[PDB]
Amino acid sequence: AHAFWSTQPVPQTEDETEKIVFAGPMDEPKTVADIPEEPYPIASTFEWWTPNMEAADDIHAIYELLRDNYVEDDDSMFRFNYSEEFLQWALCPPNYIPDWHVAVRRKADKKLLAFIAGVPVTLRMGTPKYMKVKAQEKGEGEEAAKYDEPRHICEINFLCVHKQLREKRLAPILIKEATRRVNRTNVWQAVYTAGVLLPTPYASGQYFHRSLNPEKLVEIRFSGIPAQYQKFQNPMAMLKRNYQLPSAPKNSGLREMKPSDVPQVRRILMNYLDSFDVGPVFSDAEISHYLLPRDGVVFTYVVENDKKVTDFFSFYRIPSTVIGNSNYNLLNAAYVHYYAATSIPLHQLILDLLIVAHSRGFDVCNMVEILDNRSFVEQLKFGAGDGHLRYYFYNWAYPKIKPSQVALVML
Ligand SMILES: CCCCCCCCCCCCCC(=O)SCCNC(=O)CCNC(=O)[C@H](O)C(C)(C)COP(=O)(O)OP(=O)(O)OC[C@H]1O[C@@H](n2cnc3c(N)ncnc32)[C@H](O)[C@@H]1OP(=O)(O)O
Ligand SMILES: CNCc1cccc(CN2CCOCC2)c1
Repeated sequence: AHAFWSTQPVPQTEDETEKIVFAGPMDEPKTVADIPEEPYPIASTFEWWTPNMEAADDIHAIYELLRDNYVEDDDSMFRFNYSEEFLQWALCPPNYIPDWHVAVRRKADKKLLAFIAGVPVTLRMGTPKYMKVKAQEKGEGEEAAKYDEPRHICEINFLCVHKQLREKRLAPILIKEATRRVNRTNVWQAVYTAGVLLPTPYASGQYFHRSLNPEKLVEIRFSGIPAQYQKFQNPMAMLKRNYQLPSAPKNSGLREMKPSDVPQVRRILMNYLDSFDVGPVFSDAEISHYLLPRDGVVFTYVVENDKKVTDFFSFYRIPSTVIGNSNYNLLNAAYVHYYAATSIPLHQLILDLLIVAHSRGFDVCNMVEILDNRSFVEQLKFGAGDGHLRYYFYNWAYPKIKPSQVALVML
């Protein structure tokens, strides 16, 4: 039973989702004028706050809330520690709407108690390929194609309630207020991801991890040692040897991305992403924002051949607080971001990603099995993790799809 989610325009069960054959909205059609102009009511001791996510001090406030209260693993060994610079990057893409960043503060002392963020994204979210085939068979192709045009929607992230305020039904109030503010800007769908199972995902993928600093990963109990290593006189020396990487990239003409690369990177990325059922559409400004290198935040390299960009990869940094081990403060993780290969096999491109991340002091490389991430798991010694990432839409019926049909990376 879901006292809140049962009231929302989402499919309610897996059985319902199994029956969906066309992409389209769930809710009654509404207009901006129908939506309350006033913020959703909240208790008198609380106030709504719209942070300025280009004021250093407001970013710092959000940073502290998330550092102390955001997502942990299931054993509460690690907690995400997104940096202030990362938050500015993630929250302020081109044409972001400041009003979509929603906070709750205690009115008396302005202590930040809760947060949710929305940013604009242009998303292809029309009926998936396998369902369009069925629609053709049945003479229903017009209906199946109705919502094929890329849609300007909201991407929700960073929902967080302070630990001291948990289980008090604040999350539904945050979600309702974010929904109101987005609806007041004539936007009616959202996309979001979560580790937890909610009604009702359109896709779900396992996490994968590639050890870069295995001695540290084992120390902090991120990683275990296969029982088979006990056949060796020295399990750990063998483990280090297993995960060893070259000191320098192998692809000649790999270099960091620069601003003049933007249009070529846009073209090769967009050509690649268009093959997936669900995926973002990026302008030059959005390619520049999401992919140009930013120290400590995002790292992007291109393969240039004959003065042409033919391949690229990107990764972003999210460290996590190591909660229970006093020997290390942080786990330094690199996450596979967008990429495109046209000249070399993907495993050869992504090896250089691992090389660069290792050289820069990263402990592990993480990803979900979206895109063609499965195509280099075995060659590059990624192992499946405990975690999954579930993909959701708000106010959008969508047939179930494999995670290898999803091309949207979520930070
Ligand atoms: C058109 C525009 C639309 C815009 C909005 C689109 C929708 C966006 C939706 C948000 C996408 C976020 C994407 C991310 O950021 S995923 C990351 C979520 N954040 C964390 O996990 C951080 C650590 N945890 C917390 O801060 C709290 O435990 C949270 C805030 C998660 C819940 O707070 P609390 O534990 O104090 O509980 P409550 O009593 O206040 O509320 C209980 C209700 O909340 C439902 N719940 C629990 N977890 C989630 C979850 N991750 N997404 C959606 N709903 C969730 C739960 O089923 C229950 O509803 P119901 O079962 O009774 O029905
Ligand atoms: C994509 N945005 C970050 C994210 C948010 C919520 C949940 C997750 C995935 N969890 C992490 C903890 O270990 C279990 C899996 C990731």
